[PDB]
Amino acid sequence: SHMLDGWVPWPESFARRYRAAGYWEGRPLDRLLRERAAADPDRIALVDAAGDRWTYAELDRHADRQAAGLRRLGIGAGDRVVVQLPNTDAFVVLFFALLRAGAVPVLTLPAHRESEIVHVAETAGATAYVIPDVLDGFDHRALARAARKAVPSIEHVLVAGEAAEFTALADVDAAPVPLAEPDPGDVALLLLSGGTTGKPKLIPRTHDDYTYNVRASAEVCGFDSDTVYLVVLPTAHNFALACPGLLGTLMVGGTVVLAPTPSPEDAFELIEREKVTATAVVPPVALLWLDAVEWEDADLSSLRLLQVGGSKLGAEPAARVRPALGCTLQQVFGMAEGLLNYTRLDDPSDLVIQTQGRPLSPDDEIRVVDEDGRDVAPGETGELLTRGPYTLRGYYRAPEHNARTFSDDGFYRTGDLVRVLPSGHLVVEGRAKDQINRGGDKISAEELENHIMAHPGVHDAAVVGMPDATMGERTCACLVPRAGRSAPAQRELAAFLTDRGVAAYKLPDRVEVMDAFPRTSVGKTDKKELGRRIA
Ligand SMILES: Nc1ncnc2c1ncn2[C@@H]1O[C@H](COP(=O)(O)O)[C@@H](O)[C@H]1O
Repeated sequence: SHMLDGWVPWPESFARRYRAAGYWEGRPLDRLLRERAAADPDRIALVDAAGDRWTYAELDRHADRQAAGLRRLGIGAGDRVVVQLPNTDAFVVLFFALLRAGAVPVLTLPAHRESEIVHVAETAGATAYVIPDVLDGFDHRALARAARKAVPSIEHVLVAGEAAEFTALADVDAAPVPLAEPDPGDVALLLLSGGTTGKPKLIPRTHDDYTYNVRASAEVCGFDSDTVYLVVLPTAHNFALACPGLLGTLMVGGTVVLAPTPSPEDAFELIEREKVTATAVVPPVALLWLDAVEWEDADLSSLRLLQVGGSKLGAEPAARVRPALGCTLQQVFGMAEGLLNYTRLDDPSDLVIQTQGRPLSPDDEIRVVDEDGRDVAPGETGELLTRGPYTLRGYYRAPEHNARTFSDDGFYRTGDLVRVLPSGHLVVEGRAKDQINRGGDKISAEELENHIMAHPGVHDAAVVGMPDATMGERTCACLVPRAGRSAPAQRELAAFLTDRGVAAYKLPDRVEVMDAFPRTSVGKTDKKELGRRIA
């Protein structure tokens, strides 16, 4: 029996082993804050970009007051809440307040627009939506009005800022009240996957498996009470939230420092000002920082650990990290779906430069299979399948995609092409999944194609990746025009997609027009050939 339907729990035999092995410790996710504020109440837990800071005891108390305020509004006990917030202290307090109210955060990114928000609010049956007022020039309150129009279940909008006709997140406050703990085997939160189908997909993560994710990652990355972790990626991104991210920093009693952007102007000042020891970035930001140190004067000496993940970091810039930035590189090949691969902090430099790490857990299980689903010879390239104590057995409320994406014995098909080396380290070699990886941002080709084909000058669309030296892939939209009509150019299509509510990172970099698509025998559009036909 579970608070939430729509997800796929682990078979009992596996759950017993993970509990026996100490992975699943039986504590709700919010307890990592409760426990740390009990042991170290006066340590500095969180610093924002303005220099304001909060102790563990202050964070813990404020999460209790906001949880009490959430219950006064009728939000708790299994209700799904879409959270779209920037890297501010407001996100951190709300995350734990939602957990302690019994609500299930549905974490979205500030870049997401109407199509993503409506779909995940509609899938989750969300009853509340948390937004900023204006962020990066965009009024999210307008988006929250469109969302309430399309999703009647949304009864409350909480605004971090000028709430307009909605509720101000700062007024969600009340005298703490006894609140029961959730079952640690229940879903704790729902993450977004970029996905590979026509609609984004929600990832259920339980208290037990997400606490393990955080705890085990913190151990592998050497996170301790002397760690000062700079949150450069969005707080709601799995990498910056839990690998080990801010949750690992708070669990071990370190200091979380929130960066408003990854620009050297913002990040280098915070690293010097707060003596940041660890941070995580995607390869395009790594390249930028590696460049910027030759004209920035900031003292970055306090840096000890640079995690780089989301897409593959090249061997040449990876070798540059110690000379240029004076810190240890750690390559992280992970996914919101679960499996994390880490290079170890004292791995030989050869393996930090050339590989994307090895699995986090002793009980992460790895298969590498060919196109016939058969295991490959050792060291050959094939598709990575994985099963383990923090990898999901199914997406939330997605039974048709679950039937395609997990094997009968519960192996998740990652869609990544890898080699496994004799030491156990993986090298990422490519992708099988139809998803473009644009600087770490994931674009489901089928979702984008459906959006584009809605344009009246478009009959058919095939979205193809293009190699890019600093972003990895860019997005090409290959179009068949609507009969007797002219297909749009790049800027017009971009404006169409933005008004439709498509996130900005999914807008095509290039448009190619053609009368027909290359098809394989079997009849599917040949995207390997499109990659050849187009440029
Ligand atoms: N270090 C890395 N190298 C190459 N690809 C990566 C790496 N980390 C993550 N990915 C890709 O990102 C996907 C999941 O990303 P996300 O769910 O956004 O964390 C994986 O399945 C890989 O395709």
